[PDB]
Amino acid sequence: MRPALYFCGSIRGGREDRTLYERIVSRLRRFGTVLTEGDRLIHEQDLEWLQQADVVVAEVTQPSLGVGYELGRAVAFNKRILCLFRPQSGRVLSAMIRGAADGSRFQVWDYEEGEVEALLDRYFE
Amino acid sequence: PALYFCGSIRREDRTLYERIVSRLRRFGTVLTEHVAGGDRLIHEQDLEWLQQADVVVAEVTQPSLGVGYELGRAVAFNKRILCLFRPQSGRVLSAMIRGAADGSRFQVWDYEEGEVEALLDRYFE
Ligand SMILES: O=C(O)c1ccc2c(c1)CN(Cc1csc(N3C[C@@H]4C[C@@H](CN(c5ccccc5)C4)C3)n1)CC2
Ligand SMILES: O=C(O)c1ccc2c(c1)CN(Cc1csc(N3C[C@@H]4C[C@@H](CN(c5ccccc5)C4)C3)n1)CC2
Ligand SMILES: [Cl-]
Repeated sequence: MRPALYFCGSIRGGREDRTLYERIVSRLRRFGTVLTEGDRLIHEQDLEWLQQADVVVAEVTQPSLGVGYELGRAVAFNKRILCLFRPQSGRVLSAMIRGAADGSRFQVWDYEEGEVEALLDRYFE
Repeated sequence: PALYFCGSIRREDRTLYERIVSRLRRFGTVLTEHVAGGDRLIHEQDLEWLQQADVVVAEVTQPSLGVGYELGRAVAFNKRILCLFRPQSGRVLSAMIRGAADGSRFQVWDYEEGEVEALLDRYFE
């Protein structure tokens, strides 16, 4: 059985954010199966993918109620979670996400655009 | 009835949060106005307020990982939730929040700034 990996990022992410999302998702395929590969239907199916994940990887650089909501549901589902944040964006990460980290099943890793594949190789090995 | 309020930590939204809290005081104790690193302290205090609440009121106009996270945790705790969104902002509310609504235990209400007080009366009576 392959590990089930759930990726989440903002639907409002820009061109830079979306290039990094594709780079994270491409690298995730090496370590397991990426589950993703009206509004009520999106909510229900997203929660079903999330419930079936072994690991949740969230890119939390861009503020998002949807990503935050997925992280809150993921914690209550007892999921192992890795949050990836780019301090080069000029933003400060929400105290709720940074404060949810416990250094083990909820980690928040700051990163520079260039090292994302190397940080993902390290986390998943 | 113990009431929990949340809004984005990131002007016109900040004065609205004060009016919302003042109006909620008329219906019950607002837990969120009464009082490991700093982020973890904010997370833990916020979760203590959230677990003690009977009703969760969230201002969801500004995209926020923190507000979304609180809403995710609130749903999992089976809390009664009211989300307030201002369509005048020009934003499209996240599908995760709009899709979480069931018209009963979780409701999302579009409102106009001047009429927020009336909407809270209609909900709490
Ligand atoms: O920001 C919001 O308010 C929001 C609202 C709804 C959802 C999310 C975020 C994220 N959820 C998890 C998820 C799965 S794949 C993924 N990304 C991130 C970006 C780009 C691309 C496709 N995404 C997507 C996929 C399906 C439905 C909607 C958006 C959005 C890859 N994110 C899905 C539902
Ligand atoms: O958007 C974020 O990433 C974010 C990060 C952290 C928290 C929130 C949001 C919201 N939580 C709920 C809460 C309680 S009183 C409240 N509001 C909303 C605004 C203005 C004012 C003071 N707030 C506040 C109060 C205590 C601690 C921190 C911020 C923030 C009144 N919101 C608290 C923690
Ligand atoms: Cl946690």
